[PDB]
Amino acid sequence: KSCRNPPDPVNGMVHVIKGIQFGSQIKYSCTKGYRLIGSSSATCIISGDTVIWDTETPICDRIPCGLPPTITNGDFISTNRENFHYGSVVTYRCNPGSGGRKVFELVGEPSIYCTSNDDQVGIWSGPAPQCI
Repeated sequence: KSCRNPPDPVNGMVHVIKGIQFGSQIKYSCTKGYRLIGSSSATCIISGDTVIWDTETPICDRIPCGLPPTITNGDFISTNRENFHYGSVVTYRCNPGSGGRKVFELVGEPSIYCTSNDDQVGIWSGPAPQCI
């Protein structure tokens, strides 16, 4: 039994060329700066009584970029501790331990921003730099 058919994204054509049935999946890309909330592909299944989509299709929302990546030393520098949507930036810095004395080094790119060009679903400019 075939599924309900995929919902239609704005400025988008169709999720699947052919494949709305149980054994078929609908794929969903997003406009840059947006990610998929749920699952970019869905597999058609039965809830019990009837055939519906497992994911019900993700909605492309602006990349929440929620809770910036953790750091080796201790969080990051930003005016807001927890992050809002895409375009945000935080700065990681490696910290003195006792006080004046340095105990840590940093990779070379301390400040990151949400750009989602990684193989991940949608993240920052990269993973948190580490104090190496």
